[PDB]
Amino acid sequence: VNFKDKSMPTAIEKALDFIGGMNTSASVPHSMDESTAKGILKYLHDLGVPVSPEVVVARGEQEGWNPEFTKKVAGWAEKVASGNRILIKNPEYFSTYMQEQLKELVLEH
Repeated sequence: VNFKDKSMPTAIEKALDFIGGMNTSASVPHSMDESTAKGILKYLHDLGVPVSPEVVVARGEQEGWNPEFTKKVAGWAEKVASGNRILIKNPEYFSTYMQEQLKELVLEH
């Protein structure tokens, strides 16, 4: 009994949560959240959902991200939407839990 009729699991917006992170104070020096973000982003692309760089900048302005980070992500989304591929600096950091989390929200959608 949730009472809320139906509702909708915000899968895509929870992906933004991973992109924004739990520490939004970062710009030039990003650690794992550069390549892991790419991993998640390319997973969406693999599912057939190529994100537009616009939605990154737009949501970045809304949630208050750092421009340098947003522009980098926009460059990734650029290539992602264009159908290109990017290099991951640390492939081990793409953990299964994050993937199956998004996957589960899309599944129940």
